[PDB]
Amino acid sequence: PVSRLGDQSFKEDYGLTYAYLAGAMHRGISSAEMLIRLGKKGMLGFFGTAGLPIREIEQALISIKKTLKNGQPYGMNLRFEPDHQDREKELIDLYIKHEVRVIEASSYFSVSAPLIYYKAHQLKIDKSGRVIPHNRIIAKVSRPEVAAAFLSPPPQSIVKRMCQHGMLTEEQAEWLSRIPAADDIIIEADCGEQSSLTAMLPFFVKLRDEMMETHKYARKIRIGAAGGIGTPESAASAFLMGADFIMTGSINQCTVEAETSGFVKEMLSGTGICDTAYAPSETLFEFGTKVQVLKKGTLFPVRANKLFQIYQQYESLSEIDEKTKIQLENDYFNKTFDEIYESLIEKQPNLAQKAERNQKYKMLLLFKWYLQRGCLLALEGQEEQKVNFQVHCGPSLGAFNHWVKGTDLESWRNRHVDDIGEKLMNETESLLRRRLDTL
Amino acid sequence: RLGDQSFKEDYGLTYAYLAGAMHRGISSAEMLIRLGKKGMLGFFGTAGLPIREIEQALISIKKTLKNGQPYGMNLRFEPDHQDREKELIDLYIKHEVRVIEASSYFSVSAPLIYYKAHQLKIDKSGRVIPHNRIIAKVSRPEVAAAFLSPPPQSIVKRMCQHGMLTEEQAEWLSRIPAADDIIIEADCTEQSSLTAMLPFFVKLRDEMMETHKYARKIRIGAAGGIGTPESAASAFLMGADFIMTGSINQCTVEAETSGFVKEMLSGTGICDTAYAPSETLFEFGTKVQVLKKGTLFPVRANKLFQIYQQYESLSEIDEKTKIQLENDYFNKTFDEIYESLIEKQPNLAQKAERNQKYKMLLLFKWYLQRGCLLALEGQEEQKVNFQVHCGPSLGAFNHWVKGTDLESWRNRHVDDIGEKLMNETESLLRRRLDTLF
Ligand SMILES: Cc1cc2nc3c(=O)[nH]c(=O)nc-3n(C[C@H](O)[C@H](O)[C@H](O)COP(=O)(O)O)c2cc1C
Ligand SMILES: Cc1cc2nc3c(=O)[nH]c(=O)nc-3n(C[C@H](O)[C@H](O)[C@H](O)COP(=O)(O)O)c2cc1C
Repeated sequence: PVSRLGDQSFKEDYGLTYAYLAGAMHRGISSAEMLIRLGKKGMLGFFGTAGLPIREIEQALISIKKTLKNGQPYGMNLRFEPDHQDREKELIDLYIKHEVRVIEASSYFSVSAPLIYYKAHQLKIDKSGRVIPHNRIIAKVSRPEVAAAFLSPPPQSIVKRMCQHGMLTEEQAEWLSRIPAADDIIIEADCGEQSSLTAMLPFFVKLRDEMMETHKYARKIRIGAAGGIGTPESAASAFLMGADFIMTGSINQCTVEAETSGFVKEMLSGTGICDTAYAPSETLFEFGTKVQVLKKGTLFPVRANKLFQIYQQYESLSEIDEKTKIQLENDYFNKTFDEIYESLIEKQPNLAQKAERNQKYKMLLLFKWYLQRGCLLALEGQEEQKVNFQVHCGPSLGAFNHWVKGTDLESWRNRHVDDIGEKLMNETESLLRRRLDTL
Repeated sequence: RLGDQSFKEDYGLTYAYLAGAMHRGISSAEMLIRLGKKGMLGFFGTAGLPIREIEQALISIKKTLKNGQPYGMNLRFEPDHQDREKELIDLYIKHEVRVIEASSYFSVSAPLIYYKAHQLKIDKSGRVIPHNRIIAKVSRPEVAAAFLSPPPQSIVKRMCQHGMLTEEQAEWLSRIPAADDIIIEADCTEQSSLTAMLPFFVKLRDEMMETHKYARKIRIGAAGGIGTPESAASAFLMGADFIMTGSINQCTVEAETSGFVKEMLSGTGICDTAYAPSETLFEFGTKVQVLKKGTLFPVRANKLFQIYQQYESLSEIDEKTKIQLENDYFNKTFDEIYESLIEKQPNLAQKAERNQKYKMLLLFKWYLQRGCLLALEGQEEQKVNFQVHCGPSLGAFNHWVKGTDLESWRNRHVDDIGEKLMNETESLLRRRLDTLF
């Protein structure tokens, strides 16, 4: 029960017993059951909203609220998508409707009006003249300028715009300028971008300290650490560099709680440190955005990377040589270009106006569907098409597996998300105490 | 004071701090000299240099370091050219080099076994005492396993049949590991994470220790990402017996690289590096971390790899893109640059007319070589094509030294930056015991 790792103030404000968060996994892989189990142990999970329709997100919220009815910690992810700010306002209104008091903001480059509106809800000032937030944000960042934005107060450009539209009140807009754009930050390194936490984490920790003496807020902003945390040594290293809390993703996919196919959870059980690869990202494909995926038992990383090299080498979709055109339609997708396009015009016929106009966009959405298809096939059951499975994963799982090798935890069916976190947290504190003295 | 006590004694160090090699002599003789006087171990950058420049550097270091001061030599592995390896080990034995940094090896080789065998002996107590030592630089489990395990008896038995080893040296070599020590290298040419890798290799060393039961313990080093007191503190906390630093050392008075590059390097940040294709194993998608701030080299080098996988022939490149390579990337035509590579070897030009892929492969490999040479040169304004190897560690170091007099590369001395790094790492570990608890 000791749990002396991380910042004491962070645990109080979020209602935790351990300064341990479990990051989101898309399409509900970070399930309602996952959060429920973390909430009962005083740990903070984030529901995987990305990809899901509002129907499934709304259902997951009420499901959690009726089990977690004693102030237990739970949160929701909110992934930034550029042209879909219509859904951002909907999700924040839904989060305010279902009393979600913490969100994980990811893929943001700047703070937005819906994020400002979220923090503003039930915002108030105490008798002492200090701004007390009701709803909190933990921005997951990988770059200095983004971290800087979220550590700095919200842009007046947006706060003033919001008052003209009645979304904020002058009392709220003044209180928002006296607090950071996000309540806390997470530094992401090798998530399932590709920079090391060892070179990054000391910088962001100093940047937080710089922003603290500059803006002079009431309470401290806490810096989290994510990407590569799968063992007591990994977490101990993060905490030693100055992390106020830790965060894990890759491990949590290999548990009873996570919503992914059982074969995938079994493939995940036997992965090693060198069984991952950098594939192109679905959301920001054309810009060379990478995604770390599973390599053991799947051709998806090679096949996905091959689709990117052809997008850059050819401008039109029809300019692909006959020799290579046939292999994509037969074994990658298992469907021709025209029948794939016929299904994609069915949903959103609007985009077809752009596909007819621009031959690059026509090509782009076809290859983006291979990445979607791969993710969906991994989530499905009773399917022996493991060659196209896209399973987001990092070396941290491989490191975790190696650490648990020999114990009863080798099988995923004995891995409970709360007990793996509890063990990780307790061995980390045991190692720190030990290693520091054994100098 | 920090690290493994036995490692410092066997290599004659005051600090368990090594400085990795930097190709084409960038890890200069002067650097090794300055590190040797502070009780730190530097490895001379032999890669790319001809034997005359390596031989000259050796005698230069011996003329200055004769008080048993620590210095070593790098040795990379090239399968196409084994004679270069043989000659270098004979040169290292000629000039009394007692420690070597083995890189890009997948298996221990006859020249490495011959190196450890020189002046090898057994004490009165019946324990094998090595004269010449190897520190293998590995990034993979199977390679680390090989070097932790004793030398393959088949290479050792074949070496006896050719008179390279004796009957008693061959027995002594089987009772000791293939390399005296290991360095786990991550991120720096690989995509590996020191946080996920280091705990494994430390356990693998322990497994190999109880298995083979050698006399003396094998020490595990840590390289890739160490540019600050908390990076090193993290490595030492994960079980590193010593740490190694490369990117930071390139930005010091002692390193042999152009002053403009040292100025470029002084202002780099954590996000100012990029993964470009490697000179060696280019076709296989092997990556190399390079400088991004001020150079177009990472983009231009990566574009050449896309062109190689796209087409089959060098002449099949469309006219629009064919012209920009011959004028912006380099200042020679495809036929003209082929003439530049006549001097090195005519027999490889035979294979080029035979295979049209090999023809374009060696052309794109020269862009990478040209980029490296242009960075080393002075009076340079060809910054656009400079290939400067670097990692986020330099950016992290710069941010740590921001505000102090060490901000300029002229105020930075390789021994004092290492001394400070190690002094503050010690301080950080000791003080955080009281801080977090
Ligand atoms: C299956 C999977 C799905 C993920 N999906 C998302 C996502 O939708 N949103 C997000 O913010 N992070 C996502 N992540 C990243 C994690 O939340 C976490 O920050 C990261 O994996 C930490 O790195 P680690 O895996 O090395 O511990 C995902 C990770 C995995 C393994
Ligand atoms: C300029 C430069 C050149 C390098 N050349 C070599 C080389 O020839 N051989 C080698 O084994 N390592 C080489 N390295 C790797 C370093 O010796 C070292 O392993 C590593 O860079 C340490 O990590 P750091 O870059 O994060 O400080 C090079 C690194 C740099 C910065």
